[PDB]
Amino acid sequence: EERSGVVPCGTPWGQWYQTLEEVFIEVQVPPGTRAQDIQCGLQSRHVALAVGGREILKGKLFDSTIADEGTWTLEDRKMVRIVLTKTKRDAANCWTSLLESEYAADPWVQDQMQRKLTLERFQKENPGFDFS
Amino acid sequence: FEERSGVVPCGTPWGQWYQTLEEVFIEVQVPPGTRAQDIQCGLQSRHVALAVGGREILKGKLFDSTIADEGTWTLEDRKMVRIVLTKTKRDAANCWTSLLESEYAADPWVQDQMQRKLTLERFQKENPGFDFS
Repeated sequence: EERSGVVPCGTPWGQWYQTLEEVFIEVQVPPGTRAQDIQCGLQSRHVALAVGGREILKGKLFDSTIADEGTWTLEDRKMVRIVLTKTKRDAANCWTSLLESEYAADPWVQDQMQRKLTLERFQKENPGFDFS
Repeated sequence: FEERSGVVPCGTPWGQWYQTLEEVFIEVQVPPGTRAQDIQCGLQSRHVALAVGGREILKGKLFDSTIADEGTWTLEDRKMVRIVLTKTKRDAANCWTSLLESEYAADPWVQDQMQRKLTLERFQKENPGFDFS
């Protein structure tokens, strides 16, 4: 719910995203991973994570962080993922809520979702252009 | 989640949903001991229903119509390590363009989405009296 409108960057092991104040790194691990199987060092400008001895992520951070405040936690995140195919699939078929009268996006999240769909359509209609 | 770049979620009490031009995605957190056998899920053109271990989690009329025979549900193990870092510099102008100095960069559009959310977060913080819904 604090989740609404957060923009992730996908990576091979998960994703990261940010807020004005923090940077979030979500790393998928095997389902039998235990807290005891994690080695994670968080320094002002560097991070390192190894799971069951296998290095997953290690390097120099894009910018500096306050080392003492860094946290890591192992979370159980089992989920049912449902994927539906829209009958109508134009950028103007941007759903503003999941159900008719529930799970509405606030106006800003609606704007973000519309923008992404406009961009998807633009990229589809202009396959020749490079967007990176 | 590399197709996940720039997908914009709406959080809910049980998880989140999001969309693309063609599909709608519903991610529902379930207890870690949940098994496929514990799931009852009906996906109709304009209605959905999900119950886990006999407990109804989601049920209602969809915002718009979907192609019923193409709807899918899958149970996924999603254990994760979540790391939270505190930026030394916390202005909307300290929008990170990659996670590491030379790796995990956002493409230009995702960078723009990220910057827009930070500008907005900042706008909301500097104007607490305005209602943003």
